[PDB]
Amino acid sequence: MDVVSLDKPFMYFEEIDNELDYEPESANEVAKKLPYQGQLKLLLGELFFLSKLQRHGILDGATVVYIGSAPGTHIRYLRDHFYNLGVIIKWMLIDGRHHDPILNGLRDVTLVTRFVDEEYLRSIKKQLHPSKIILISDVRSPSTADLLSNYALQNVMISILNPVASSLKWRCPFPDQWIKDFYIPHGNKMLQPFAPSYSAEMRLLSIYTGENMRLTRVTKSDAVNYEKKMYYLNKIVRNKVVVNFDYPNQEYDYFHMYFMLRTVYCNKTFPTTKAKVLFLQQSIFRFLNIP
Amino acid sequence: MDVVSLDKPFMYFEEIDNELDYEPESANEVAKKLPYQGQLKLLLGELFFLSKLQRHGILDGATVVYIGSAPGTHIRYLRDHFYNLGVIIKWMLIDGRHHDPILNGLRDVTLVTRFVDEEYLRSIKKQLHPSKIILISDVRSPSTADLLSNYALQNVMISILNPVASSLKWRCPFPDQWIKDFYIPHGNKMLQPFAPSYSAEMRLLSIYTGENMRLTRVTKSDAVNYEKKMYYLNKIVRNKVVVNFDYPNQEYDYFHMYFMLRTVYCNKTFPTTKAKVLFLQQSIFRFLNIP
Ligand SMILES: Nc1ncnc2c1ncn2[C@@H]1O[C@H](CSCC[C@H](N)C(=O)O)[C@@H](O)[C@H]1O
Ligand SMILES: Nc1ncnc2c1ncn2[C@@H]1O[C@H](CSCC[C@H](N)C(=O)O)[C@@H](O)[C@H]1O
Ligand SMILES: Cn1ccc(N)nc1=O
Ligand SMILES: Cn1ccc(N)nc1=O
Repeated sequence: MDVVSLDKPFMYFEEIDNELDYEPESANEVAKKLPYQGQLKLLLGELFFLSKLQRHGILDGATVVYIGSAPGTHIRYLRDHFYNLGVIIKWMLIDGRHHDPILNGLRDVTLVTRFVDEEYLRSIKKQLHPSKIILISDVRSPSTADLLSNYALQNVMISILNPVASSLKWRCPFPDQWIKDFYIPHGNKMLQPFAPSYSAEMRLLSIYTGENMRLTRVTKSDAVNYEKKMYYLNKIVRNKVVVNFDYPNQEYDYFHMYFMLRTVYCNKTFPTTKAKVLFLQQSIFRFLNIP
Repeated sequence: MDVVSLDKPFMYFEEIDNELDYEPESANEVAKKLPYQGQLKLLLGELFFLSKLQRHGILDGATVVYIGSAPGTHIRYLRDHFYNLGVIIKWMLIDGRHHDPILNGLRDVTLVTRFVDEEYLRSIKKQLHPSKIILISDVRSPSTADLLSNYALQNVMISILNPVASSLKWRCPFPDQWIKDFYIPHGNKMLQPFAPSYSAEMRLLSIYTGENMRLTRVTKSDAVNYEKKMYYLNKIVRNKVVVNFDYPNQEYDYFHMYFMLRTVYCNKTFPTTKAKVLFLQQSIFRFLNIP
C-alpha cells in the first residue's frame, strides 16, 4: 500500500513542490473511479469558491451567471445549500444544451438555452443591470486552438459582465501543442480533488477590486511547468494513502476534499470539524447518488 | 493680462483639481500658435518618457518600436540626444506613410513602410527577439469607432510585443459619442504642453514589471470626467501667465515645458536648472525651426 503522513494537502497550484516528466502512457489509464465523479468535482470546487465569497460578504444579493452549466445536476445542491442558509442569490444558467429538470420550477434560478457570444453577453449585462455579478464558467469546445478560443471568450465574459468575482475553467495547453502565448485573468489556481486521474485542469478563482483587471501572460515554458507539476501531483501525490488522516477514507482526494469542506458554512452546529465534514460529504454523496 | 503664481504645473491628469462644462464654441478657436507645434508636442513628451526609462536603467540596449512614426521629424532630435549621451538604442520606425529623409542613413534606425496588423506584430516580435522592447505609439485612423479600434490595436501591440515600457496616444471618447466601455493599460497620464488649444489628448506611460499586464476599464462617466478636467485645464489653466516664473516666457505651457525639460540629462554641466532648460529649449526650437 502507498502510505504517507501529510500536514495539509496542496490546495493551489503554486503549492505543488515537485515535478515529473509526463509519461504519455498515463493517458491510457483509468481516468475515473466514481460514478458522477465529474459532478462531484465541480460541486466541491464551486462550493469552496462560493463559501469564500460568502466569507468576504460578496455573495448575498449577487446574481451568479454560470455559462456552460448544462446538465448542471450538482448546481441544484449548491443552490439549495445557500438558499437554506438564508443567503439571497439569483442563478442564471446559460448553455446551448439542456439542463437537468431538477433545476426547473425554482423562482431563483433562470435557465437559458443559448450558446453565448460577445453580443449576447452585452444584452445580458444590460438586462442584469444593476445587479452584482459572480461569473462561473465551465464552457467546453480539445485542440490548443479550441482552448485558446475558450479562454479568449472567458476573458470577454469578464470584460463585458464586469463581475465582482469569477471561477474559470483552466487547463494550460500542452507544450508539445503550443501555438502562441496568451493572457488569463490573475487568480488563485484552485486544485480539484476527484478530477480525472491525469487531468491537468484547475479552477482560476478571482475577486475584482476597483475598476482594474489584471492579466498574466502564459508561455510555453509555463506550459512545461504546468505539465510537470500536474503530472507529479497526479502520478505520485493523489496516489497516496494519508495514514495520519483519521477519517473513514484516507485516500489523498478525501484528505483534500476534507480541507475544502471544512471552509463550508452549515446551519447545524457540530462538536468538531470532522463531524461537519463527514456530514457535508455524506450529504453530497447521497445527493449525487454516489455510494 | 491673465496673471498668476504657481508652485508647479499639472504634470499628470490626476493632478487637475477642477472642471468646467465643455463649451462647443471652443472648437472654432485657434488650435495652434506655433509652427511645427505638433512635432514640439511629441518631442517634449517622448523626451520626458525616455529620460525616465534612462533614470530606471531600462533604456540602454533597448529597441524602440515606434508605430505611427511618420513623418517623424522630431524623432531625429530624440535619436541624436540619446546617441550623443552614449546610450545604445536601436530605433524601428513603422508607418505606412513616408518618414522625413533626415532619418535616413543611420545604422541605428530602421524605417519600415508598413501599416501594422496583429500578424505583422508577431513577425517583428520574432525578428526583434531577444531584444528588450520599448513601445511608442502615435497611430491615427476621428469617430469613437476609430478611437476604440486604435486603442484595441495598441493593447495588441503590448500583448504581442511584450515591451518593458510603453507610451501610448490617449484621448478618451467624448461622452456625447459614447459607444461602449473598454480597457486601456494602466499607466501615468502625462499631460502635454503645446497640445492644440482644446485638445483632450494625453500620453499613457507604462512600465511593465513581471509577466503581468494590468488594464483599467473606461466608462462614460470617466469620459465625462476627462472632458471637464481637460476643458478646465485648456480654457483656464493653459491661459495663465505664471508671473512668478522668472523665465524668458512666462506662459503656462513654457512653465510646464520647463518641468519636463529639467528631468532631461545633458553632457554639458550647468550652474542651474534654469540654464540647462533654456539650453534644451533653445536647442529644441532651433532644431524644429521654431522662432
Ligand atoms: N458559448 C457557450 N455558451 C454556453 N455554454 C457553452 C458554450 N460553449 C460550450 N458550452 C457548454 O459548455 C458545457 C461543457 S460541460 C459543462 C458541465 C456543467 N458545468 C455541469 O455542471 O454539468 C457544454 O454543456 C457546452 O454546451
Ligand atoms: N496600423 C498602423 N501602423 C502604422 N502606422 C499607422 C497605422 N495606422 C495609422 N498609422 C499612422 O499613424 C500616423 C499618425 S500621425 C503620426 C505623427 C508622427 N508620430 C510624427 O512624429 O510625426 C500616420 O502617419 C498614420 O499613417
Ligand atoms: C495530461 N496530459 C496530456 C497530454 C500531454 N501531452 N501532457 C499531459 O500532461
Ligand atoms: C475637445 N472636445 C471636443 C468635442 C466634445 N464633445 N468635447 C470636447 O471636450
